Formats: sequence, C-alpha cells, structure tokens
Amino acid sequence: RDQITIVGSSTVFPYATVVAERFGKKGFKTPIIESTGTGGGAKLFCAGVGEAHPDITNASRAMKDKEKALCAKNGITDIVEIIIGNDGITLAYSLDAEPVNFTKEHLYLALAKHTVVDGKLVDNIYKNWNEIDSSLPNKPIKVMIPPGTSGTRDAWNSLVMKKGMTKEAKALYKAGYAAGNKKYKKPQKLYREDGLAIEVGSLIIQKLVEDKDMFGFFGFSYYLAAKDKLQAASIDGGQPSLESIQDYSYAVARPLFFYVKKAHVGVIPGLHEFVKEFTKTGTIGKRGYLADIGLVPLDKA
Repeated sequence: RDQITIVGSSTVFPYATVVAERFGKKGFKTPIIESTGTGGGAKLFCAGVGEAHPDITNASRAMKDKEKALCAKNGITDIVEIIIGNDGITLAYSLDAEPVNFTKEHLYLALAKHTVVDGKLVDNIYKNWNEIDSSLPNKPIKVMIPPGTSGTRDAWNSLVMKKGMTKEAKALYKAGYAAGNKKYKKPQKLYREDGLAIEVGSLIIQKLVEDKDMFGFFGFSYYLAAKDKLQAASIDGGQPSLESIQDYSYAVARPLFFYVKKAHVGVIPGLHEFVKEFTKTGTIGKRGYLADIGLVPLDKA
C-alpha cells in the first residue's frame, strides 16, 4: 500500500482533509480519509496491526481505556497521540430564531432520560424549555443529538451531561446503581428516548432551517461555515469563539486528536512525513492554514 489511510472523527475530518490535499502535492499520493466517528474509527484502527488496517484514527476526545485495551489485544501498543488544536461543541439553530442562553443544567434537564419527580426517577417530563426555567423561551424541546459512538456524544456527556446533572438526580442514580443497575454507574450517558432528543446519524443544517425551534450539534468549523444560516446558543453565558475556545472560558471547549499506528511507519510511504506536515506551526499554529478554516490552535502562552 502506498496511500495513507485515515479514519475517525467527523469533527477532525475537515482538518485532516485539508492537510491531506496539500500533502498530495508534495511527492506522495493524497491520503484516504473516512469520516467514521471517533468510536467507529478507534474500533477500525484497533482491529489489527496489519497494513489492511488504518494508519491513523482521528478523535474528538482522548482514546478510551476500552479502546487501548482492544488495540493491545490485537497487537497495537505503539500509538502516538497528536493533539492538533481545540474545538468548541456548538449548539446551533436557525438565524430566524431569537438568541438564547442555556446553562449546563438546563441542557441536562431537557436531554436527560429522567426527571426527578417527588424523589423518584421517572421518564423525562419536560416538553417545553419554559417549563425547565421560566426565563427560557416558550419553545418545544427538539434536539438532534450526535451519534452514540461519536466523540462529540462522549464529550457532551462529560462536559455537559455530567456537569449539568443535578445533585438530586446523581444521588438517585448512585443508589439505583448500588442496588444493582449497572447502566446507572455512568448516568450522564442516558438520554430521553421519546423523540425529543433524536439521534442524528449538510442535512442537519437543512433540518434546522426547516424548524427554527430545533437545535443541533456542530463542531466549530462546521458552524462557522454555516453562519449565513445558523446561530449558536449561548452556554453558561458564553458564545463559542476563537478566543473563548482557546482559553477554555467556553464551557464546551475540547481538544482534538489523531492517533498514529507506529508499526506502520516504515511500511506505508509518507506516513511520518504526513504527521510532521500536520504538526508544523504553519499548519496547526496561529494563523496556520487550519486556523483559517476554524481550528482553534493550542494556546502557547
């Protein structure tokens, strides 16, 4: 094989694509890149050490212990982690609607599998944002959530669900878990399944345009490209921006990664050279060509 193979995060995908396109003009073939999702990419990367398996998986959250364990089992223990920059998960919606600010708790309450009612966990009873907080708009809850195995789902679970989770809910889940419910050990993973938090799967933008009350998830680069049609909800009083993502004042700032199968260096031509190209200051630094399309570079202060 003489072409580099890259799988993984859809958040990282547009960035790795630009690097690949430039790379293809420097005496190597243009790498092959698939947008498979962080978790789907990790599974593929970790399937085996042979050339039939991907050289690189992109990730919008760190590799998980379960994933490292699979890799190890299939003989991949030499993995290089590269942090390319940052993302801000953006909760976008149609420009035709009013600006809005949701706290992390607001978001948790709307999306959660359960509402605490009379000291008991029951299926989510919130149908309108204004029920959760009278300061929120009278607007039905309609959210398109990322895929279950996506890194964006994982990061939202960690940064929003876990943190927005109420003390009261936490205690009920902990007690249910202690009493034997294994699914309640990590309750931040649990979303309502009554159609108000529908799993997603270009057309997200279209669906948001079609229903101004609907909200959706976007990696920052995708939101920026769509600003002619979409705006961002404030989260904890803050909008996503280069500055707020870079200093992590933005509440859903997050790092972006890719992982390199070291064994394939020296087997697949250009693999190391591609990594060095991606890691150049002119690529991922301030004013680099990835910053020009929305990558928030690592703060170097």
